Parts: sequence; C-alpha cells; structure tokens
Amino acid sequence: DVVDSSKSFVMENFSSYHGTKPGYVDSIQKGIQKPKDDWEGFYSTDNKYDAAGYSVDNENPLSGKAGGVVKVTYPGLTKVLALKVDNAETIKKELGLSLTEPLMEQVGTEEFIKRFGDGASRVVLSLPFAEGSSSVKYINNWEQAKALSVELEINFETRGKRGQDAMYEYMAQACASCINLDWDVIRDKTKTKIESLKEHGPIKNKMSESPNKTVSEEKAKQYLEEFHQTALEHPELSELKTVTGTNPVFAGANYAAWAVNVAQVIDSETADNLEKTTAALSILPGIGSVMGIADGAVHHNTEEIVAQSIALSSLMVAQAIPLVGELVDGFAAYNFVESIINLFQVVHNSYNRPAYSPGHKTQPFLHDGYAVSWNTVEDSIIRTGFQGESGHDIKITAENTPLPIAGVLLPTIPGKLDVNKSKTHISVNGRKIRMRCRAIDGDVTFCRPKSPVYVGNGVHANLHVAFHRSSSEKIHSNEISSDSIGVLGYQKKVNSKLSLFFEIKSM
Amino acid sequence: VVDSSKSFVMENFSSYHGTKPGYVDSIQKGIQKPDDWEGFYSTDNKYDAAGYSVDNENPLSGKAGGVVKVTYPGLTKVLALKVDNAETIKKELGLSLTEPLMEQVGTEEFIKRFGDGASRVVLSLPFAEGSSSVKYINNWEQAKALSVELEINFETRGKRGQDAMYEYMAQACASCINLDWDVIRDKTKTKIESLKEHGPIKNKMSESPNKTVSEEKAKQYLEEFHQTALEHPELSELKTVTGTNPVFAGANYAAWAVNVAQVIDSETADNLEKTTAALSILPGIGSVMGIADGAVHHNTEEIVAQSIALSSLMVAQAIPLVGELVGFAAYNFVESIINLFQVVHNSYNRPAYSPGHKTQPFLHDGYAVSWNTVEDSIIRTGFQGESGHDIKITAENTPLPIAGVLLPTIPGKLDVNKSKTHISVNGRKIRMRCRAIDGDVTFCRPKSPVYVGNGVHANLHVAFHRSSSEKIHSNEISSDSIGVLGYQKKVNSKLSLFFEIKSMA
Repeated sequence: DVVDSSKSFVMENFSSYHGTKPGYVDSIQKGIQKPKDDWEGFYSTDNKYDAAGYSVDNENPLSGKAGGVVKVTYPGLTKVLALKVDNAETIKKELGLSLTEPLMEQVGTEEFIKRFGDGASRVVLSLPFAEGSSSVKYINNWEQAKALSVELEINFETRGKRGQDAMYEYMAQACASCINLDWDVIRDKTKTKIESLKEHGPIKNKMSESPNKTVSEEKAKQYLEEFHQTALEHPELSELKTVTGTNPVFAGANYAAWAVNVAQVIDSETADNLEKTTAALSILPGIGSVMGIADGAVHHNTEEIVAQSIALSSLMVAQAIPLVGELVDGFAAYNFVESIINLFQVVHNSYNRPAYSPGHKTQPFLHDGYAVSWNTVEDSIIRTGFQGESGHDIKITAENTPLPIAGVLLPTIPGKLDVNKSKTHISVNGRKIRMRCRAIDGDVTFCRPKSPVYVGNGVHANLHVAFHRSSSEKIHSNEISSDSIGVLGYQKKVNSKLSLFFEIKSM
Repeated sequence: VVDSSKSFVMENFSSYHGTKPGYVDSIQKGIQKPDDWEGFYSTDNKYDAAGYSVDNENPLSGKAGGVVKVTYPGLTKVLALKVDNAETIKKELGLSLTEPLMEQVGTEEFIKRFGDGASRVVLSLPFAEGSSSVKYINNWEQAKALSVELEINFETRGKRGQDAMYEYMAQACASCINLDWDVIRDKTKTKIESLKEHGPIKNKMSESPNKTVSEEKAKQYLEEFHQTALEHPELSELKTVTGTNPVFAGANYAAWAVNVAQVIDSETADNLEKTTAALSILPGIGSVMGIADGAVHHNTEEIVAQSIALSSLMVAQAIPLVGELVGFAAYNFVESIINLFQVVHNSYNRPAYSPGHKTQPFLHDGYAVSWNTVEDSIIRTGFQGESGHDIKITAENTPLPIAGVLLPTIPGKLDVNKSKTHISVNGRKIRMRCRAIDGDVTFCRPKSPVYVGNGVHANLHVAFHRSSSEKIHSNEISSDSIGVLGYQKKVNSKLSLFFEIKSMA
C-alpha cells in the first residue's frame, strides 16, 4: 500500500546529487559523514539543478555565496524504495516495522535490507521532491552512506562570478521560453548606463529642478514621473522607451511608485548590508514594472533591455531618496543594483521551470474579479475511446460584489463528443440550476442558466459539464479546434472570458 | 458503489416534487409519465423542490407553481449511490449492460436483491455540490403507487413576481434575509413618485440635455443627479449607509444606470423575461443591492426601497442621454431588478463556506490562496505525532511576494515541525526559518525570495508536531486561521486560511 512499485527499482552504480554549502565543496568529497528523527539521514536528489538550490550560505540565504553540487554513487546494487506517504508512523505500522526505533535507523539494518532490498546491498528511500516538481528526494541511512563515492559536478565559487550568477546560470541550463541571460554583460551595461545618464544634460537639468528635501509622497511621485519622462528621452534608454510605452504595468508612474517605495523602507542600517537590502526589497509590490513581467510573460528578456530598466530604476531611487527618505547617499548604484539583480534571477528562474498555466489542471484562472478552476486534475481531462458519459466540475467565484455568469461555451465533435443537456447544470451555494443549451455551430454549444447566476464573496458556483460520446472511436487533434471551455462572465458588446483548459486522453 | 451508511428502509417514505404552474392540482391525482435515468425526480428538501416550480418558458421571471409531497405506502428501500454513472453502476452491481438502469430499478428481481424486503427501491444521489440534500429517482411504474398531497401552491398566495417562492425559500433560515417584498414594492412606488415632484430634482431634470450625448458626459450629469437626489429626505437613510463604502458611491449608480440604458431597447423593455435576461448579465449590481465584502448591507425594507427608487430615477434619466425608447424605469426595470435582488439574497441565506474555509479560495490584493483539499484545512487532534497541510498560492498578474506565514502553536501540544515545513514555487523547494513570536504564534520566513503571479504558483506545506495525545480544547487556540503574509504596504497583505480542530475518525 505505502510502496509505489512503479517508482521502485534496483540499480547498479545508483547516482544522486547533493547541494553543498560554501566551505564544504572540497571536504565533502572525502566521504559522507554525519555531523557532530525518523528522518535523520543524508539527503540527495535525482535533479542536480534542484541540488544547486540547497547550496547557498546558510547565514545569508537570500544573498550569500553558493557552494556547489556533488554527485554521490553507491557501488554495486542499490534498492530505491519509493514511498507513497511521508508520515513515518503510517510507514512503520504498514510495513510491520517496530514503531519505536526511528524509521531511518531501521532502513539501515540488515533485517530491513533483506525484507525490502531484493538482493541489493542497501535501501534508499524515494519521495516526491515537492509539489509542482517531478524530481525525487532520496533519504540515505548515514551509516550506509559511508559507502558512497563523491565527485564534483560543479563548484559555483570556482567560477568566480558576482553575486549568485553562477548558480542561476547553472540552473538555466535546465531549459537549455528559456531565459538564459549573460548577467556579466547586464551588470557591465548597467554600470555604463547609470554613469552615462547621470552625466547627461537634461538629466542634470532635471536633477537641478529637484526639491532635494523631504517632501510628501505626492510631489515626489509627480517629480519622479517627470524625471522618468526626461530620463527616457536619453538614447541609452531608447529601446526601453519603446517596449514600455503601451502596457500600463511599465509606465513611468509605476517606476515612480517603485522608487518611492524603495526609498521609504531603506534606512542606513539596511542599505549597509546586501542581505538586509534584499530582504527589505523582496517584500515590496510592483517589482513587475521594472522586471518587465506581466500577463504570464517575461517581456524584458534581452541583456540590453534589462540593463536599461535596472539603470533607469537605479536613477529614480537615487532621486527618490532625498524626497521621501531618511537616507543620505550611493546605495542606489551599488547595493540596490546587486539586490534587484538577485530578485530578477529568482523570478526568471520561476518562469523557466515547467509549470501549469492559469486554467490548466487545478491552477486558478483569475480575470475581471472572477476566479475559476477545475475541481480536480481528472475533471480537466476529457477521456476518449469509449461510448458513454463523463462529468466535469468547474469551480467559480469572485472576489467581492456579485458578478454574473452568463453561460458556458463547450466543445463538440460530430458523433464523438456531445453535451449531455440533461446532466449539465450549475449550482450556486447548493441551489441547483438547469441550463438551456443551444449549438452555435457544429463545434461549439452555448449553455445558459435558466435562472440568474451570481458569484462573489461568500457565493460560489460549481459548473457541472456532462459529455456524451455516441461512438467509441477516439478523438484525434484534427477534430477539436478549442482546447478550452469558455465560461462567460458579465457583458461590457463583449463578455468577460474565463477559460478552463482541457486535455484529451485515452484510459 | 452503494453507500450503505446513506441507505435505509422506511415506512411511509416521503419526498417533495417541484411542480410547474398548471399542474399543481392535476399532479395530485397520481404520478404518471407524460434513457438510463428516465424516471420521476423528487428531493428530501422542500425548498430545493421549490426551485423546480417555475414556468419552463419564462424560467428567469415566470410564475412559480407549487411543491407537493409524495408518499409510498408500506416499506421503501432508499438505495444511495456513490456515483452517477449508470454504466459503472450496471457493471459493479452485476446487471444487464443493455437494459436502462431505471427500468431495471423497477423490476421485481432488482427489488429482491436490493430492497431488503421493501416493496420497491428508490435511488438516492447527492443533490448538488455545496448542498446536503439528496435527489430521489423513482421508477415511473412504481411511482404510480405514490399518494400526492400539496405542500404549497405559490399561485394561491396571490403575490407579485416570484415573491411567494422566495418568501417560502427564506423559511429555511428563519443572517437570514427575510424581507417583505410587498412592503418594498409599496415603499418603492411611493418614493419614485415622491421624488419625481421634488423641487431641486425637477430642476435637475430641467438641466438634462434630454438628447443623446457622450457616455463620459452622461456619467457627469447622472453623478450630479445622484448627489441632488440623495438630499431628498425619503432617501436620507440611504445617504447615510452609502456614504463611506466606495462600492455604493454615486459614480457606481451612474455606471449602473448608464449600462442599463445601453442594453434596453424597445423590444426588450416590453417583455419582463427579456429585461431580466439582459439585466442579469451586467456588472455592478452590488452597488444598488448594497452587497460587498461578503455581506448584504441593505437588509431592511426601507433601505432597499430607497436604493431601488434611486436607481429607477437614475435609469429614467439615463435613457434619453444614452438610450433608445420611451416608462421602462418604473415598470419592468423595477420588477426585474427586484427578482435579481431575491436571487442574490437567497444565495446569501444558503449555507456556504466562506473564503478561506475548506477549499474555497481567499481572494485579496491580487492573490488567490486556498487549502489544497478539505482534509488539509483540518488539524486533527487526540494523538502524538505529525500532520502535513498544503496551501495553494498564486496571484493574478505581476510578481507579488510572499513574506511568510503566521502559524498557531500550543505550549506542549502543538508545535511547528521546522524541518518538514517548506514552500515550493513552480517546484523549487524553499526551506523556511521559523521563529516563535509568542507562545501561541510562530512566524516562518522563506530562506529564498518567494514570488507568485500569472504562471507562477506556490505550495506552502505546513507540518505540525504534537507531543501529547491530549486533545486541543477551543480554549488553547486563539486564532482559527493561518496567516499567509504578502507584500508590505507598515503592514503586510493578510491572506487567511481558516482551519477546524477535529478528533481522529
């Protein structure tokens, strides 16, 4: 019951990876030893890029140096025992172990290695590494881990790069879409741009026109938006001017709101220390405006445009420190650039990692105040290759006032996929509402509720979509245009569009 | 597939059937039919049955018929099913995969194997998500045995609109919006008339271009009208209760009235069902209804009448500026909006989990957070050992931070397992540094920056350790929620996931 046989195997020269903190990259290669409770043991993973994320200075985890990644290998045969649950008690009861001795102590006995090892010399436990990941984590008994041989995958400190660039440049190989930026180039171009802009003519003439004394947030954002406009005319920011001109997330006013907000929270104690600056910056809103990240996309994905945005942000913080600050320099050009760069790398890394987009599987689709999601993963799958019925639950609510649900657009395929008009319905806080379904064309049925549906704070709906298949012939991608069910919200003549994405699969 | 805990035998088994206008008296002569689920449908909940009683040709606005109670004499087996897929049911319960399920249900061999001696079988299924009622599926021929008596005839109450049905449905709650819609209709007609002759308002209709204009100007005139109309003393209470919350501001009544006049043409204003279908798809109705932040604020007949009267006048004023017709404002507009009021009020009277409870999302400041599963939202007690709990987190557009999480602790009983507690961002696992704030609250910060946004989500895994098999008593626990902290504005955006303490089962 608790062992997943599909994830269990025996293997010769079983290898795994271990992230190593600075100062241990070379010592750990002399053998795994325990330092001077069911889960006490040596930890590793099958994904060396996830290993790399355990490698940062423990005293300065936000900003410190990354150590390395090493590869550990068991001689001979090793049993990888994948467990379906991470509760040790549940595991010891259901495997007939002694519920007293720790779980990882027993994993290392000869008696356990016989009952579960399949002839191998040792057992390693395997568990899901994390939600949203396909990696595994391996738990090794410490005594058994003395057999491991340890060699080097990478030493980030040996690369001799600034900040955490080496670690994140390594992690970006995972997707070698992919944001793979040369952060040496970006730093150098950033330094050059701040210098060449502080020594401009109208920028000089716009720093001349500055209150240069603690005024209210209002005059500050006004002057800062002015500065922004003036600074954006320089030819070293001309591409930035172009990619930030339409999307309102990238407007002067958000740069100004960013720079004001930075100056409010950065005092001298903080500005004096990189780790403290990064923590402070890392809890601010609006970092999307300077990163160029909006609508599910990293728009600023070239070294040149990123350097421009960071330089422009560097200037505006410099200008915002006297107007709404207790601080008295400099920070804008050094620790603020270091720190923001680190936050860039963090978010870029997130966007490079495989992830389900809004409205896919059980990820919510957030739009116009609505929140909609497939109730479970299986609901988002339209199974094919049988005659008969399926049902699919979509959750719907909204953030505050009552917003309508006008209906739902559903996919159909002549002969293979039909809306079951009798089982399809929508339920609002348990009130069950029937639907009037009408084909738009041969591929789309529109279903509208027979009484008004509203959702809002405290009011939710479950839309239950029922499909009927009149043939057992499978569906091929030729036949389906849409890959989404369109839930329609309020009308503005257009309807707000809430999309739930499905995949067609066999059993 | 049979849930034996919901299955029983009963003498004089009774249930309710919603009945559409025209058949209230006809149906009491006996249940007669006019594929796997062909059959007669009833429910254990007579207020849910009432929702089936509306004219099938004007389901939005039509007249409501009634509810009857049907009773089987002798013994009835209620067979509750764990699935509503007939194929799966016919396979697991060894039946002809050929014959319809509800035909087999009414055969003597079915009644032998499953009836427990009872004369006939009724199938029971969950009525709906978010509901605790059941639907009963009766074999048609077996249903001929039913005696049928009248629970209520909404048409006999002689009331306007769907008032009688919704007034019936409000009994389920005896917190309960139970409004007298007769009174609200009377007070509403009275105020529209009594505002139409006012001095300043008559003179604020004087200054109306009474000719098509730009929407941007239309809203300026109507916000003007709104301010002037709100000084009338028949609206004095409305002025007080709408003065602070920006959902209830004049600009929002103006947007409502403008959007109304845009979609009502002559064909539409002359037919109540078509008015209601058109009004029902507009945004902003919460401004008129006084509904915001999870609460029905306008919950008195007087204040609802005031709000509906004012909206009516403003619609009246917005049709010449932005519209195409005559009268609508005081006739079909009022009837239709009243029905939309009753729909939403009924939703708020029904039992429902609030945001952040069970798997209902908590939507705040652009974030969306929820418990992954119902069981995650329960902290079990009465044992020594561990539990884990998953919270989903994302945000609507740009990257927003997650600063940390506030967790409950109990000196000696409930502690944060700092090794297993972590947060994972698109699969990147991030350890946490946890530090007690007092004896009752721990604060865990992620050791790398966490951001969520469109396409970037997080799973917060909270693990709890109990060093005592003694149960937690409501006393020991101050909060009923886990506090996830977002961005700093000096305060953090507060995202609340509410839990319940329960013993093992």
